[PDB]
Amino acid sequence: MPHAFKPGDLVFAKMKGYPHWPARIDDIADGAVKPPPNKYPIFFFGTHETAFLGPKDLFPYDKSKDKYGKPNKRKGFNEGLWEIQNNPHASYS
Repeated sequence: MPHAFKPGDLVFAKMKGYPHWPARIDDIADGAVKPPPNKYPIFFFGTHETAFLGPKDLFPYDKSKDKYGKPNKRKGFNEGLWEIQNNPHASYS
């Protein structure tokens, strides 16, 4: 069965005025800003941006990749698809 979201989960994260985007749940580093309550830190593949998102905006990857894992023209997108398929636990420093 399903559990709660945890650092390392792979997902597609929806944000207003964007397509479902390759993304991961991040850990919080020591000293680093916590997310609001009930939100998680979301690291977007390709663009390398962060955001703070509740589950209603989080589609787990395996289930969803057939729907949302397709090329898109937006900046970062197709890099992002590469990352989540090929090295999704990497350090993108």
